[PDB]
Amino acid sequence: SGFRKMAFPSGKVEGCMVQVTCGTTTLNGLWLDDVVYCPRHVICTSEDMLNPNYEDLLIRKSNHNFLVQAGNVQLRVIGHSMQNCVLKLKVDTANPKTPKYKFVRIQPGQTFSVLACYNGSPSGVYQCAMRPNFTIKGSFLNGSCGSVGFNIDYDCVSFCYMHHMELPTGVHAGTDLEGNFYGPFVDRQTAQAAGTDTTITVNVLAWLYAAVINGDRWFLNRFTTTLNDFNLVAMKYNYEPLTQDHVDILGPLSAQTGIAVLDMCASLKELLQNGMNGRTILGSALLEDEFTPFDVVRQCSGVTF
Amino acid sequence: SGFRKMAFPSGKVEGCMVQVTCGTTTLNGLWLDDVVYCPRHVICTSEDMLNPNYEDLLIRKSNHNFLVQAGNVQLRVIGHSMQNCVLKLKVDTANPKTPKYKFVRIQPGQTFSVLACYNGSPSGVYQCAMRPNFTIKGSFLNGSCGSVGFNIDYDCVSFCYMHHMELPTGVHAGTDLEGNFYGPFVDRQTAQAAGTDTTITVNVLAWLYAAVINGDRWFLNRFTTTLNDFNLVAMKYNYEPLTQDHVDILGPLSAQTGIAVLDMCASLKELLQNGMNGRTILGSALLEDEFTPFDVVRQCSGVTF
Ligand SMILES: *CC(=O)N(c1ccc(C(C)(C)C)cc1)[C@@H](C(=O)NC(C)(C)C)c1cccnc1
Ligand SMILES: *CC(=O)N(c1ccc(C(C)(C)C)cc1)[C@@H](C(=O)NC(C)(C)C)c1cccnc1
Repeated sequence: SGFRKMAFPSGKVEGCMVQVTCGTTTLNGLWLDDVVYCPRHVICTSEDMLNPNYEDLLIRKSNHNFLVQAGNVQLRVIGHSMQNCVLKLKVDTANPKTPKYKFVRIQPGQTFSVLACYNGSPSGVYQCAMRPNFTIKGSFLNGSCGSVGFNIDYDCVSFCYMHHMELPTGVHAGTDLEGNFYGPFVDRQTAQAAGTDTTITVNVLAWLYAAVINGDRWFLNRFTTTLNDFNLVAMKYNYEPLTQDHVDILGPLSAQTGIAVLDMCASLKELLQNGMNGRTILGSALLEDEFTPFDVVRQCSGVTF
Repeated sequence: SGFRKMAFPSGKVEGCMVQVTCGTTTLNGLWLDDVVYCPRHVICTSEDMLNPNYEDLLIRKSNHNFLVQAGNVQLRVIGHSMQNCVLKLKVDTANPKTPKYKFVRIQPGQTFSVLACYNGSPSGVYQCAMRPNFTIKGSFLNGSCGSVGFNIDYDCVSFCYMHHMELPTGVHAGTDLEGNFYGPFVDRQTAQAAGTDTTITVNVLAWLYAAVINGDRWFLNRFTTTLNDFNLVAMKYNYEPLTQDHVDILGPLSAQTGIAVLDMCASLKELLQNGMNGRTILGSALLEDEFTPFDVVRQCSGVTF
C-alpha cells in the first residue's frame, strides 16, 4: 500500500548525460549512439540573449568550438547540425551505455521523470506533468538546461522533454528531442507568458481511484452524473473537459474498484463544489492531477523496468 | 527556480539490486562486493509468519537453497549468515558495479531516497523521511521487501534503510543495513503499534525558507516569537520541540534569506493557529516536513553527484 509521486529509476539516463561547452556557455547534453543532443542556445552569447540569429551563430562555429565531456572522457566532435531548437553534435565515439531508446512527443497531461543535471552530472530525479498550457512545474536552476524528461517501458527509455528555460512566472519550458518547443515558446529572452493553466481532469480521477484503492473513501457519494453535466462543472472550475476516451482509459481502475467512472465524476463534482472541508486525500489537502491512469495502475500494480 | 520532492539519482543503487529466492518466497537483495543483503524473513513460509524461529528456520537451510539472480545471471551462494534481521548470502562473485558505499543508521527526521524494487528489478524512486516514530510513509507492494533507502554524497552511497514490512496501519517498517529495525518493530506477522507521530518542526521551517527562496512569501509576518513560546505552540499542534541545534542547523537558510530563525517560527506559529486560508505554499495546502535543511540547500544550490 501507499501512494507517492514516483519517478522512474534514472540509471539508464545518467549514463547518457554529458557536458557541452561552447565558448563561455556550459550546459547538459544527451549522448545517444554517436550523437550528443543539447539546446541550441549553447551557441548564444550574453549579447544575443534578447533575440539571437541562430543560423548566423551556427554556420560560423566549427567542430572544435564545441567541447563535449562525458565524465572525464573528452569526446571529439566530428560534425554539427541544428534541428529546430536542438544541436546535434556528431562525436567520434558511440556511447557504450546507450539504452534502447525512442524519441516521443507527449500530449498535455502526460507525466514523465526529469533527471535534473548540472555540468553534465546528475543532481536528482522527480516526476512532472506536461501542463495543459505546455509548461512544466519543475525544479531547475541556472545551468540545468539540457536536462531531459523520459518514461521507461521495461528496457526502453522514451525521451520526451529537453529543458530550455524558465519563464518569468517560475515555470519551465522546453522541447521534444527533435527540438520542437512544447507550447508556443521560443528560445530567446523575450516577453512570453505561459497562459492560463487548467487541471488535468482524467488525472484527478485516476488519483481518486488511487485513494479508494488505498482505503481513503470518504469523498464517495450516493450520486451519479452524466458526462455532459460533469463537463459543465469541470468547465466552471477550470478543469480539462472529460472525453469518452478519458472514460475508456479509466476502465481498468473502474473495474478494480467497482466504481463506475460517472460515479467518481459525481464525487469529484461534489469535491469541486464544496471543497475538501479540511480533510485530506492520500495525504494531500488539494486535488492532485499529476498522476495519469497508467501511473496509478503502475504504482498500485508494481510494474518494473 | 521551483521546488520538488527530489530523489537522488538511482543509477548506483540500480546495479546493486538482485533477486533472492529461498524456497517459495522471492524478494529483493542488495549485492555489494561478494555479499547479498536481504530481509531474513525470506526464509519464512506460510505457517511460519506469526512467530518464526529464525535461528531454527535458518538451520534447516543451506547455501544451495538460496537462489540469487542478478539479471538473467545466477550467483552462487557460498556462505550464509544472519545479522539481526538481515540475511547475508556470501556469493561466488563480487559485484563489478559496487559503488563506493557506507552503511549508516539515520536519525528520525532525516530523509532518504527509496528505490522501490520487485523481483530484483527497479520500478521507481522516491524521497521520504524517517518519521519521528521510526516509520516511513512509502509506496510498497508485495515483493517490495528488500528495497533500500539511501543518500549519496558525491560518489559515496550511504545505505540507511532496507524495507521489511507494512504495518496493518498502512505505513512501512524496516531496518538499517545491519538488520536492526528502526523503531520497536519485529519481523513477524503480528499487530504492532507504531506509536504517536510528530511533525518534524526543523524540516517545516526549512521548507518555509525554500518557499521564500522561491518567491512564496505571503506567510511572512509582522511578528516574532521566542523558542519557549514557539515550543508551547509546537507541542499543542504535535510538533517536535525546536532546539538551539535546530536553530543553528537553519543558520545558512536564515543567512541566505535574511530572515531570522525565530521570525520564521513566528510565521509558522500563525500558520499553525490560523491555517492557510486556501493559500498554497510551494503548491501545497499542508505544511511539509519531509525536506531537511540540507535537502533545501542541495536543491536550491544544484549539488551534483
Ligand atoms: C539554459 C539555462 O539554464 N538558462 C537559460 C539561458 C539562456 C536562455 C536563452 C534566453 C534562450 C538564451 C534560456 C535559458 C537559465 C537562464 O539563464 N535564464 C532564464 C531565466 C531561463 C531566461 C535558466 C535558469 C533557470 C531555469 N532554467 C534555465
Ligand atoms: C516482504 C513483503 O513484501 N511483505 C511481507 C511479507 C512477510 C512479512 C513477515 C510477516 C515479516 C514474514 C512481512 C512483510 C508484504 C506482506 O505480505 N505482509 C505484511 C502486511 C507487510 C506483513 C508487504 C506488503 C506491502 C508492503 N510491504 C510488505
